[PDB]
Amino acid sequence: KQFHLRAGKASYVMQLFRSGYLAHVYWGKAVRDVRGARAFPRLDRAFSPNPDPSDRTFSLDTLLQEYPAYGNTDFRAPAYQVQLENGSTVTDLRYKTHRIYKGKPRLNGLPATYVEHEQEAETLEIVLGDALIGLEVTLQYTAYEKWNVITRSARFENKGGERLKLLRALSMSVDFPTADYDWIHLPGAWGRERWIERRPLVTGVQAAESRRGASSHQQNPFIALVAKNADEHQGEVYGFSFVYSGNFLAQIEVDQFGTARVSMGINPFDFTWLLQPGESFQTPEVVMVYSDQGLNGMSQTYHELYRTRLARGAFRDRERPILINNWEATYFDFNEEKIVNIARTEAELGIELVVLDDGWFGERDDDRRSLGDWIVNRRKLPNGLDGLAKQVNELGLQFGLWVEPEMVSPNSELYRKHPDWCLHVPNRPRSEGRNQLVLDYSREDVCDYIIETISNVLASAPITYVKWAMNRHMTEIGSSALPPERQRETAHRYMLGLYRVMDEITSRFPHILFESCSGGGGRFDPGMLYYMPQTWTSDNTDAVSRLKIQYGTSLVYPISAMGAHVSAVPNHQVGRVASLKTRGHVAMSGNFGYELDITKLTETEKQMMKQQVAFYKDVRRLVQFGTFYRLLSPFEGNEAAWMFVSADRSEALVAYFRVLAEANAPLSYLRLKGLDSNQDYEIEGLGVYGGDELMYAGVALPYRSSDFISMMWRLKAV
Amino acid sequence: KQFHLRAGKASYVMQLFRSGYLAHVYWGKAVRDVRGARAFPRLDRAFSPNPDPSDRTFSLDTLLQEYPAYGNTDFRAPAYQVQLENGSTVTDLRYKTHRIYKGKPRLNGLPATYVEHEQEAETLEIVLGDALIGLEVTLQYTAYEKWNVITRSARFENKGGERLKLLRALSMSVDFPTADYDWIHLPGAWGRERWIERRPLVTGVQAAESRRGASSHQQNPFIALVAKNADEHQGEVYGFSFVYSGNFLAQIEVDQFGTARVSMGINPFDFTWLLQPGESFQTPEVVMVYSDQGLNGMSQTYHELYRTRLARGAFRDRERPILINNWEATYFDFNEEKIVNIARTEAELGIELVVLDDGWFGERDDDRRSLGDWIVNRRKLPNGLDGLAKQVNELGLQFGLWVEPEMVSPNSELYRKHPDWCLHVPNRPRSEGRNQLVLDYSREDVCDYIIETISNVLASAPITYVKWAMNRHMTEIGSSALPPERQRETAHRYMLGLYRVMDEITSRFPHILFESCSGGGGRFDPGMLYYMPQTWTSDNTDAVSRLKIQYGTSLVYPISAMGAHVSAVPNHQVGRVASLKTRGHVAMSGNFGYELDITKLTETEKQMMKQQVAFYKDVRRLVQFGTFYRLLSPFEGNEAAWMFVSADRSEALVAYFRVLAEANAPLSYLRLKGLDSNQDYEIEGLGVYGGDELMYAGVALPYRSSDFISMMWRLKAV
Amino acid sequence: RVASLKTRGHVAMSGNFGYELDITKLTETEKQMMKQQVAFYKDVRRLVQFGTFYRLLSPFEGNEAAWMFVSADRSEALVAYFRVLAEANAPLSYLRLKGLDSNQDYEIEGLGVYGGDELMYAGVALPYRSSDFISMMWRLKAV
Amino acid sequence: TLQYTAYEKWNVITRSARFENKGGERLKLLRALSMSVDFPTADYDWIHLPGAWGRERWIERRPLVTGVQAAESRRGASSHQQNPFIALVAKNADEHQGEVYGFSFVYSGNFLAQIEVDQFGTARVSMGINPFDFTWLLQPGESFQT
Ligand SMILES: OC[C@H]1O[C@H](OC[C@H]2O[C@H](OC[C@H]3O[C@H](O[C@]4(CO)O[C@H](CO)[C@@H](O)[C@@H]4O)[C@H](O)[C@@H](O)[C@@H]3O)[C@H](O)[C@@H](O)[C@H]2O)[C@H](O)[C@@H](O)[C@H]1O
Ligand SMILES: OC[C@H]1O[C@H](OC[C@H]2O[C@H](OC[C@H]3O[C@H](O[C@]4(CO)O[C@H](CO)[C@@H](O)[C@@H]4O)[C@H](O)[C@@H](O)[C@@H]3O)[C@H](O)[C@@H](O)[C@H]2O)[C@H](O)[C@@H](O)[C@H]1O
Repeated sequence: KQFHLRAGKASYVMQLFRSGYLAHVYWGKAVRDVRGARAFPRLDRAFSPNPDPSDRTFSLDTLLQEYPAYGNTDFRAPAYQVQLENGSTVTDLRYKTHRIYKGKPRLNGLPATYVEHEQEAETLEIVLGDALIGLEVTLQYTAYEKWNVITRSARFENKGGERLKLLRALSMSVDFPTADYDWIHLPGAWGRERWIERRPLVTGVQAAESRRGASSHQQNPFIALVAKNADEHQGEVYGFSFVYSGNFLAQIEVDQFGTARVSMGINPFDFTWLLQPGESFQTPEVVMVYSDQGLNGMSQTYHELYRTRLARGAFRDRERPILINNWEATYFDFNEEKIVNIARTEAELGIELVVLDDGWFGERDDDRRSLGDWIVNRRKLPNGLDGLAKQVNELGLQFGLWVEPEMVSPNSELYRKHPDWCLHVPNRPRSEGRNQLVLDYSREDVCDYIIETISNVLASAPITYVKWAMNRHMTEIGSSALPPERQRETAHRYMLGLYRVMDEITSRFPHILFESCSGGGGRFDPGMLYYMPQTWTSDNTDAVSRLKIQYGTSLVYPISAMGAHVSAVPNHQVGRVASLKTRGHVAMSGNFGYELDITKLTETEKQMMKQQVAFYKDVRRLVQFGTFYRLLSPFEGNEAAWMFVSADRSEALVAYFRVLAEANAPLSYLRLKGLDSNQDYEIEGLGVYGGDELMYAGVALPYRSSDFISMMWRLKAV
Repeated sequence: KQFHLRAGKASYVMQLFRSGYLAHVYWGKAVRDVRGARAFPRLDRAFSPNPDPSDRTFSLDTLLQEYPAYGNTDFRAPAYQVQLENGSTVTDLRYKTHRIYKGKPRLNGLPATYVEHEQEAETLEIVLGDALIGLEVTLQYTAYEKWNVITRSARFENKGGERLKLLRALSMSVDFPTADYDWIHLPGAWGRERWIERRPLVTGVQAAESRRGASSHQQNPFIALVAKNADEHQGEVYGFSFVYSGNFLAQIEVDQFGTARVSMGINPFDFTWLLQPGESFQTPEVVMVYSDQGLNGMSQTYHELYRTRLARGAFRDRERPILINNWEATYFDFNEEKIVNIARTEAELGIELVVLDDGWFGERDDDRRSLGDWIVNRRKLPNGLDGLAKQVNELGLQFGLWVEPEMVSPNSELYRKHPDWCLHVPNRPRSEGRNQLVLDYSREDVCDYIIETISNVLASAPITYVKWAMNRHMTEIGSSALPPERQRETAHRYMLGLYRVMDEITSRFPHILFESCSGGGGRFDPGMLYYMPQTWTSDNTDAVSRLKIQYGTSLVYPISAMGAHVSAVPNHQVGRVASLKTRGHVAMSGNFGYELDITKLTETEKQMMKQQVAFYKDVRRLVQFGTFYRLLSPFEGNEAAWMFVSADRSEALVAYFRVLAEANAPLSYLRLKGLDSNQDYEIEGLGVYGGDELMYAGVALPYRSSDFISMMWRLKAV
Repeated sequence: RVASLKTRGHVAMSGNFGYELDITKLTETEKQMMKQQVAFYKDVRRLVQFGTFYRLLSPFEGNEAAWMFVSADRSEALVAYFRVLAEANAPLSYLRLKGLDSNQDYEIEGLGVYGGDELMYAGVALPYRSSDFISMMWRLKAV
Repeated sequence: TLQYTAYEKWNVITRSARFENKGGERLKLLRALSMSVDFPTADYDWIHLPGAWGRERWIERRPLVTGVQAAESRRGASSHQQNPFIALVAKNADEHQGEVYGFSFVYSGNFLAQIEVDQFGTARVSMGINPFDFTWLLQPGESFQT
């Protein structure tokens, strides 16, 4: 029996082998039929034991599997591992049956790529079963018709009479025949998230993971296998993106025979899951992309898929408003009068949205208290939230609010009433990060409280924007409402709760723009994008550092979700002094916004602020919804460049950046990509040059001095 | 509160920080005192939570530890992880006390590097403690006086009143300040063990491990951090060697802040350990070596340390006998008459030891039966063990035997008597590798049985040599004599059992040479070297393939234990045709031996073989106990070269190898290393060349044709 | 260097085929395959000498070397593979083809009818073999 | 006279120069290369075919240095040591993709295949008869074709 999935211009082929063994066959460019050219020569490998003594050529250590297990002759890292009551970890999944149907189903309490019409995707569910122990494992495969997308997840189910403990439950696993690849992941830190790191494969185990209860800044939930000569514009690329916002494991393993075991899912470290007879377990899905157009072709497939078939709400296809935030502007020292007097100026500038940041609730005068008491501070806001938001609305401005519902501070009224509502473990010191603690979302009561509490606050004023923040990673992980056996499920149940929490709140308010946040992109993952159509990219608002941040972030996530604000100089994070033009152009390459005190800006800068805003709305459709091409990498040199191309290839916008200036520098030229060569384009300020000329010859950049310069070009057909 | 350890020309520094926290400070070249030049600037790192709310600059995520834990603000991979009865994994280790005494102690039921005199080393034991659960962890540190050797291990003990479950118990952990290193491990397979692979570090986790219940050919228990510009003769090298023969994990992880956490110990995968109140668990040690003399300098301290302070018995410093094996010669088709008629010819050649291989016991006519019944087959050996061994003795040759006591075959009388004596799990198919099963060494009865049985077989004949084999990796790992809770200790208790059996047999018989074996070097680890002073390197007896194996193998393990035998052509593994000169030269570079059908060689080859034997006995003192220098790597080109130098640098032996012949090839030169420059040396057959010249200028190679060529040179002082 | 007549033949077959050795020292067995080699070349001589040439694997970059010849009308193709040094317990190798019509099927003699797209995008597996200096020949023709 | 030819079916541009003394004085050619082209950038690898007898034309790809790298023959023949062919290739260009600029010399004697990178990152690619130990006298009225 042969399973052949057609995903866009790609094919994912699988096959049943022997007595119900599931084997991998091929993943790559679209094929009409696999007649077995890649073949399958069986060999008796030394020290590779056999489940069938009559055949020495068959061993699980040497078989390409789709959902492999450890204990029975296979020694590579398994996709799953379960503990029985007798203590054994030996499992034997065999083929039971399978089903094929149009469309895409939702996963229980989990975010996933969706479909609006049956024609959009096709689903294959292969149900495997361990007859002896009565374990049922359902493998989910989905193939979109327009994109090279295969989404993979597994559903566990206890159909036996014994209790089962899940020690490992990864979302997917695939064995590549060879290992002649480089691998790309997105490491980083706070203020410098998601730097692109390409490394050659080592014979052994290399992996990216997070043990912080979040996708984290340190390791983004994404890995990708790339051909040795694959570049930014060409070459075969095999991407793996995890739709999950908690602990994850992105692991690649090369064995003795040069095969590459790529596995991805929830991090098995500090993780167990008890399955009582009758219960089931659903894993988040992993979106896999194949592409022959290099990293650009791969990213563009992720962009359209994530923007149109992962992002939700009414804003999924709507242009995002240019906003101004008061965080870096005023911090904690502010009041009602100080916010309203400048709102008039911002209206004249063309700003469409004003956002109130941290400091509006309880006694939020510092970062050491009041997290959890979501009541308006009469001290700075006499008329409160309702008075301010409605005052702003009649000025022609929308209103936005900042929240951090996942946090509880020691010095807070809710904590003195409920000290055991947080994530903690008995008789252990409750450590603090930024002097706050994380509440227990595994509880139904707190979730029902949190969904209800913030909803009334958000509905007590005409609000059209919400910024959900999270400035802490979980420590002393444990739950009081969970038994000693289950407790280790809290990390996942926390995420399951928040997924449920956001799902109800976002449903109650279809009129509100939701933007996830976590000290920047601490949870910039496909999981949060499903519930909130955009994310605050990075706390580092320096134009130069942002080049590295946005270029790396654009590898997986669409421009539409890429939050970018213009800040003041010298920057509060680095201290770098950059011009407002370049600082603008960098932020203009994402969801454009502002975050600085206008009262300290001069009329020259103030007038230029007017110039920037009016310019962006003309190209907002192009930047946020157009085809994105990366040209020059800031990771590979002194320059950085990218462009946006319209769907009909009639409009294009090009951005160029060079950081360090050198005296008597050589003349540079820039070759752009993705335009119609058979058409002519008019570059503003230069002339009408042929599209083919632009691709094959390129455009020369004007010689400039000074550090951190930028350039922008608008291209239109004739 | 400063721990300063001096090991030879190196220093290992530690410090107590605040309320009893153990921190790493420095490891490298010797310093008199660390007054804090490397310093320790504290910083408030974002998303790094604090156990002390008053100090935001204090976090376990940003401080270099010696034995870190997860759960309390540290998010990196911990050195250990304990499961409480309530299920939590949160531990809080604090400083209790410490003690310092001369010498080096032995580990409970475990092999370790030893000392013959008190003056050789000093040990520091730091007792750590978790007051709440009453858990005490004793950290062991050892400093040799003559070598740059650091061995580390930990002793766990439940000194509380509750039961504790070990999820992870690694032997050691060290946090490096920077990550500007390459990392080298020893991957491979059957027929190609321990290839040296150097790769640049990736930002995340890279690791080499084995889940096969053995050291395995796939991943050798050794990791090493090397400087980016470190070479074979110079540069800083940080080696990590594990004295263990079972499951292991050699993991290095670099975090967001460019620090390098090197951890090594028993593989936590498929491993748990129950500690009832009062009992203790001791982990094997990891020997770390520092060297500024490149890879050679690292190996040389490792070589003499392992031969003199790890290998045991009375043969530890004795010259190894030139042996001949009948495996590749006759395999299973042999009898008493067939060996004695050839015993006369082999006696004339100068062989010091003749070994009888697999096929002598039970019904070993195939490789699918008779494993476990260690009784002589009277049909193939009429006069039995007493008759045969005494027959060869009067010819002036010693006699040796092949055994695989850790094995049991389905087709054996021992299996029909005890079917539940093997590794198995309830109601699960018992998979076979090479049609055999692994015995349960976790059981005390099976251990007591095996020790007495094989010893008596070994005492039923005048035997002075034994080759212990292991030709299968464990499957369906579990034990019937262990409770549902402990079961996962089977992998470890097997090794504890195996360590005990060898411990008793090697003690009862100090007059017998023991050589470990496992389809080559499947267990070429310091653990086996402690009980058996040498190991059969690889089944691949091809001269060229062995060049790759031995060069990689010599990196960690001494030359004296490096088995090298001459085989027939075409080679039984690859099919490569090499000259007897070349086949000799490669085998002459290790523990010399023979393994081929003498009946098929012409008179010319027999006499040249005699010369090969005669040539080796002249230099066997030099190669096996001298200082070893690697010259040319077969991994870096078409050539391979190494040398042996006497302790007083008065005698030297040079070996050169070139694999592929090229027409009109350029003139090659070879520069030697490790000799005393102030003396002149006379090269046999050429002349007396200056010691300084051969090292700095080098020696020209004569041009010759044909593939797989070799040359050998003897150097002696004047 | 000592190489088999198959490989020494196959390598010479990648150009205008010819011989240069003492034939009197060759056995009759080698002589008959020699006749087969000559007959083999003239069948693809139009293809080899006038067809499109594709380099696959470089002997300068590793232990392998491979190339192929493709007809002008994309209906016929000939593939050559070479491996120099043999290693025990070697990993399975596969070969990705180029220059074929993906929308058409090809008949490789002795193997089967595989899709043209499959040959380029998935590639063809090589049988595990021992000994040094080996060679293989593949004939591809449309249907 | 600079000669340029463009084939219709192939991507072939052939370049050569024709010298002619149309004056009344005698002229000495110290160098008469066949062609020369200045590339705007020098972000390329360069491929030539060095070797020897019994090992002719091995492919050697090296990154460009800021200065002069060149392959030539002073043996009166194309020689086994350096084959009369050089090519500029993109950094990520392989056997199947990438922009490649090849330069082949139709000559069997002394040759010079030279690439020069200046201070401003431009690439001077020149090819023709090796000017070393080579001169050409042009009496009034005669001509020289390279
Ligand atoms: O609460 C609103 C805010 O929340 C998200 O980001 C918060 C993010 O940044 C924080 O830094 C602010 C602070 O940093 C500096 O101060 C210290 C030391 O004095 O530096 C440490 C960080 O490196 C920080 O812990 C210390 O406070 C700086 O001096 C000062 O000017 C700044 O005000 C904080 O570090 C961190 O925990 C995070 O919470 C969200 O991304 C924002 O949009 C916004 O909503
Ligand atoms: O018995 C003593 C022996 O034990 C150790 O080596 C065992 C190790 O190597 C074995 O190879 C010998 C075997 O190989 C061939 O057999 C097959 C097919 O016929 O080839 C496969 C190898 O990948 C093997 O699985 C098949 O049996 C071949 O016929 C012939 O050369 C030999 O009969 C065996 O292959 C493997 O399973 C392992 O068990 C120890 O290393 C030796 O020193 C020696 O003591």
